[PDB]
Amino acid sequence: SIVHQTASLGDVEGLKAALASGGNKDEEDSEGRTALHFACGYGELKCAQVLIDAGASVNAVDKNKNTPLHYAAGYGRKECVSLLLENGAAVTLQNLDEKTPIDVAKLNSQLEVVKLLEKDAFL
Amino acid sequence: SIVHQTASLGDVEGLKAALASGGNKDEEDSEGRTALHFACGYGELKCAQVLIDAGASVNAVDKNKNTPLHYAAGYGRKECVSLLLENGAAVTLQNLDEKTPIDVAKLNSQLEVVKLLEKDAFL
Repeated sequence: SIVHQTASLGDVEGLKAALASGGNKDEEDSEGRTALHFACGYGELKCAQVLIDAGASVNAVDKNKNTPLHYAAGYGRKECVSLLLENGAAVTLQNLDEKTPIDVAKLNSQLEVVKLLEKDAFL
Repeated sequence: SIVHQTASLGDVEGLKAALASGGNKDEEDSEGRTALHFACGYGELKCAQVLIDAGASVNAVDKNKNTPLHYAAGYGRKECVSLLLENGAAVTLQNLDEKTPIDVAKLNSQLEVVKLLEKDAFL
């Protein structure tokens, strides 16, 4: 998917182009991943902002019920976590193993992301 | 702390006893939490009323700069949010991640608390 490809590579202009030509912002991979999942996991803030502006679901879940916030948390993408937080992402959402994004942060040793979410997440 | 313990468990009579024997209503934990933080987070309205009556700071901030209203909001304790509101709690107060209690409500999917604060919070 070209929307997934450009978002994954941080190709903002390409992503903007794909969405312009009618690319589907919430199109999902075979694993249930959306372009916002990749942008947030790879730390592509600009692309994530584009997707969010275009209307992409900030709380989209993949086949493991992981949201873009799980992706940013587990890969330690602090700027992306912050973006998700100011666009009302659900921080208490659990994946299939009953883990919230702050849990995934901890498990992946992303302690700076844990320190941020500790301020906002009430579990 | 016995004032924290009783408040946390909803032990009104015990809390009243602790404050009677000179327990410190605004004593804080190692995390900067007061007994009112626990009462509000656990939804212990009676205990919260006791603390407030005894003079406890309705706007006390913990180490993450979260107030009792952040605690009631994030855990969806509507009755406690209402109590805080009629005792002049500051609804625009931001924590260390620049989030007000209505922001924390939203992030924690406490939509009924969001609907209440929408009526009073001007941001």
